Amino acid sequence: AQNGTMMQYFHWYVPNDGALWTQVENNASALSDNGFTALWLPPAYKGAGGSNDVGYGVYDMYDLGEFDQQGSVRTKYGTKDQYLSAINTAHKNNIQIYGDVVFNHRGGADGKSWVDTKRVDWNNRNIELGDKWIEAWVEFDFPGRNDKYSNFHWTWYHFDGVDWDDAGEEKAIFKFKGEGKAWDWEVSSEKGNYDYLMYADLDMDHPEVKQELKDWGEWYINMTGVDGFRMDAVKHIKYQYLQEWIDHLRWKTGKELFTVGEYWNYDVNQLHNFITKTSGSMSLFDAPLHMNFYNASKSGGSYDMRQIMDGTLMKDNSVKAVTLVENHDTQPLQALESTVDWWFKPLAYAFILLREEGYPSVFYADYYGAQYSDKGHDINMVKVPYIEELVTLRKDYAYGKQHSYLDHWDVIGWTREGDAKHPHSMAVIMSDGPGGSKWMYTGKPSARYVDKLGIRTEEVWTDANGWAEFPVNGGSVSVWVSVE
Ligand SMILES: [Ca+2]
Ligand SMILES: [Ca+2]
Ligand SMILES: [Ca+2]
Ligand code: NA
Repeated sequence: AQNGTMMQYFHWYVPNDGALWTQVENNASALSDNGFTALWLPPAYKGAGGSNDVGYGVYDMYDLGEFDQQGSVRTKYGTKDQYLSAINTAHKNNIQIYGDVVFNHRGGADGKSWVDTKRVDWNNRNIELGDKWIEAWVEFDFPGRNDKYSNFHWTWYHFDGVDWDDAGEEKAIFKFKGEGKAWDWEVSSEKGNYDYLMYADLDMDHPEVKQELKDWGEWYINMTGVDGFRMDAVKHIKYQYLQEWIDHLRWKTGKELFTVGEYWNYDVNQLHNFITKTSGSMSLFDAPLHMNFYNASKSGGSYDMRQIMDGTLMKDNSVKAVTLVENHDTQPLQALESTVDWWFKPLAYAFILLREEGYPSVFYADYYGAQYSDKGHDINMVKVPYIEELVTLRKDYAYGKQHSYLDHWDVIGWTREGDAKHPHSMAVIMSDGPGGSKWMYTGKPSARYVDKLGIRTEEVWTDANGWAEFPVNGGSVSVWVSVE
């Protein structure tokens, strides 16, 4: 019935105070009222960085902040009990939970082992540079967990490679040798073969790894009650195994288990290839759309708004698109920083929230604002104007057939006819440059429209044929709504 709306409920620089799960539980009610129906939460298990780990330095995925490992019992975000209680409170408020799943690598090993390896080139991992015996951090036993839930132990042959030799003290990519040992395929062919990223790289061709990740996945579903998954770093993970894994869990549990992968590349054709090679078993974040928004926001009005959707999953395959404006990899001070200019974000959010295409995601730092410091640089991410109102507008009014007018280089818009449970009409209009107006068809005859954002104060009426001329301020967005 209701439009689905997800939120990335974290960012990179959340404080290390063990409070995020408590904050989920305390805000679930308010978030549901706004219109959020699902939260993507950060990796909930213990990382190599201890409580400082954002979660991607994954060490023990069976330790949800329950065991004394890597310097604390809790994770960055709280304890295991707080996690389960937050998920339960989300469910009572009609909010689903997508858990972040980090399968590419493991870090923070309990011990090192001598491994016979081939050094490979950083920029082409198929170029071999010489054999070397190394000491690799690849023994994972989780002694603080004492075999609760699982006695599985990771050793060298579960991994394809590392980037650190502890004996010779050399940083280089060392590919493990052995019968059947190779970089996995298919993965991104960037850098020749992009299987290797960081820490100890999982060998997705090893039978014991393939089974262990399935075992953990069923345990995690039954332990936590999560409703689906956000898959980390999928361009570095054997595509066929990712499909194998989610296919298995959907079959074993009978649950829908909505899944979205992070394939972070701005050429949509690499994302299309991933979706083809995984048989459409998961959505992907619309990374190319973020870069369209970034470019438009830095263009001073000169961006061709007719093309704001071009080369995106939102356009090419919208039922596999999780749309977004910003995330923890693009926010300020991160390696892949490309932060959308603040002035444009109300437009970008109105675009992903009020268009019929795709499954929109709101960024925590955009919804709440965020202040932080790193490397001596102080960052102030200001809450996006109208962000709560736009989420409400999606919840209550953006329904029914859509008529699109991406037909001018500044002024674009679209209309939504409404449906039976939501019998209101809407016309969205925005401009990245000077203001203007556009004739658009809503299909609602002789009806009164007002700007639910309160920027334009006049009334707009359709004629007897459902057509009206809607106005918009420069560098702005208006959301015209004719309630029933
Ligand atoms: Ca392999
Ligand atoms: Ca990999
Ligand atoms: Ca323009
Ligand atoms: Na691998």
